[PDB]
Formats: sequence, structure tokens, C-alpha cells
Amino acid sequence: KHYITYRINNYTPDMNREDVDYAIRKAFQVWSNVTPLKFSKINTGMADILVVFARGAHGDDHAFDGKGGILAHAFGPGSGIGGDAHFDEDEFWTTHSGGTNLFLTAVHEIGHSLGLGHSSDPKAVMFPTYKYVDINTFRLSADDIRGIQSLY
Ligand SMILES: C[C@H](NC(=O)[C@H](C)NC(=O)[C@H](Cc1cc(-c2ccccc2)no1)CP(=O)(O)c1ccc(Br)cc1)C(N)=O
Ligand SMILES: [Ca+2]
Ligand SMILES: [Ca+2]
Ligand SMILES: [Ca+2]
Ligand SMILES: [Zn+2]
Ligand SMILES: [Zn+2]
Repeated sequence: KHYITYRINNYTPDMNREDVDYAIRKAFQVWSNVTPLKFSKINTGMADILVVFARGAHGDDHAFDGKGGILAHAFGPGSGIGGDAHFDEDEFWTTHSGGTNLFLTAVHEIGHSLGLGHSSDPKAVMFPTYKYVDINTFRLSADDIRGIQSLY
């Protein structure tokens, strides 16, 4: 199906609540812009993709590892934790270059939420390693486009 819902379960205290909403909205928009996917934000109740901030062990057999290392993870589409995107609260989430940029990380993780694996293109958002790029000139690489359009 092309209609997919999300809910921001909780908000990192690192950031303004409004900035988390915006970063997440823009991350979904990135993928919506290159597919027929329609995303809808839910405030309360059942949603396909939950956006969660948590530290250490947090219920899903994939515990986080403290500051650094693994920044976030996400599960491919399914029931329950399927589709959910988890961000390690031990990171320092930001709208800027400092710490770990939430928008960029969210684009990567939503990619996983939708069923993508990793890319071999070093410029792809789905390359395995986080790298800050200038947010205002950010673009999905042609390989990201191939990946997502193959699924939707
Ligand atoms: C501290 C920071 N760490 C990272 O970038 C690390 C390597 N990457 C991760 O934390 C992966 C998550 C990530 C990648 C990106 C990104 C952003 C922009 C461009 C390219 C990539 N954003 O988040 C972890 P994952 O979701 O792939 C994951 C895979 C397997 C398991 Br099991 C669990 C999770 C760094 N190396 O700068
Ligand atoms: Ca889910
Ligand atoms: Ca970590
Ligand atoms: Ca934090
Ligand atoms: Zn998790
Ligand atoms: Zn990844």
C-alpha cells in the first residue's frame, strides 16, 4: 500500500519539540517526493511507523550502545515494531552540524523503515555511515532513488 502513517512517540530533550516535528516531517517528505507514497502524521493511536528516542536496552532485542557507535536503527515494514525508527538518546540530536543531525539520520532510518538496505554509492543517504552534509543542498542520490522506486 502507498498510504503509510507515522507517530512521533516521544521527543528528545536535546531539541525543541517543534524542531523534532519539523525534522521528521521533512525526512518523510524526502522520500514522498520520489515515490507515490503518502505519509500521514498521527498524534494518538495506531501508526505504521513509530519514531522513538531511547537509550540502552529498550524492548526490541537490539539494545543501543551509549554515545557514538550505533546512532539509530529501524525495522522493515511489519506489525508492531515493524517499520519503527529508533534513535539512540545517548547521542546529541541537533538541527545543525554539531552532534548528530536528526534530519539526515531520520532520512536514513525511514529508508530502512520502508524496506531499503544499504547502498554502495558513497553519496547515497543509504550508505552505511553518517556524514553531515549541508542540509539546504541535501539530495537523495540516484542510487537512493533506484532503491526506493524498486519497492514503490
Ligand atoms: C558515530 C557515527 N556512527 C555511524 O555513522 C554509524 C556507523 N552508523 C549508524 O549509526 C547507522 C545509522 C545511520 C546512517 C546514517 C547516514 C546519514 C547520512 C548519510 C549516510 C548515512 N544516519 O544514520 C546504523 P544503521 O541504521 O545502518 C544499523 C545497521 C545495522 C544494525 Br544491527 C543497526 C543499525 C559516525 N561513524 O560518525
Ligand atoms: Ca510499527
Ligand atoms: Ca550509540
Ligand atoms: Ca540525547
Ligand atoms: Zn530499537
Ligand atoms: Zn543503515
